[PDB]
Amino acid sequence: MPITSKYTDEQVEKILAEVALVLEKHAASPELTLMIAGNIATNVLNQRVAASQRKLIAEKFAQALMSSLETPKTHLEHHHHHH
Amino acid sequence: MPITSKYTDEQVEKILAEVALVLEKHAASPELTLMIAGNIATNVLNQRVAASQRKLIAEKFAQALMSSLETPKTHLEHHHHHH
Repeated sequence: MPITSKYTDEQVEKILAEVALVLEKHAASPELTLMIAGNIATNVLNQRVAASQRKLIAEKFAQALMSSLETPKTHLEHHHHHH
Repeated sequence: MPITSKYTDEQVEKILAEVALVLEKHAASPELTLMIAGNIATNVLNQRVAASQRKLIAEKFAQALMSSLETPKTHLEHHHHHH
């Protein structure tokens, strides 16, 4: 789903890994971690994203985040080839 | 806003510097940058946050992001002019 710019998938994973490494590198708490993500998006919306895209991409973000909000509620899925 | 943080800004800022450094390091584009933040929040909402605390903390994050979304809010004028 190309709702976001098609960057290299493995690249995204590698970037996430290094970011998570920095979190571990400073023993970042869940709150601190999630607030750090907030700071990231904030800087995007401040000095990086388009003004016109700003509310749309933020809504897209929130909607995606809501649809990525999961729990151990999965019952009879197709395959556990997912993390 | 002093919510969610409570942590030393010295600590937070230096972590942010290293986190953003990884993004600059890999020449992360705006959408990639913000999608990285999304994956971060998602991971937190999966493994780090509590189930009961999940939706609240997610809303908390979104609302904090909306308020950190700094578009031109209410340009002060003294004419009550129409256009």
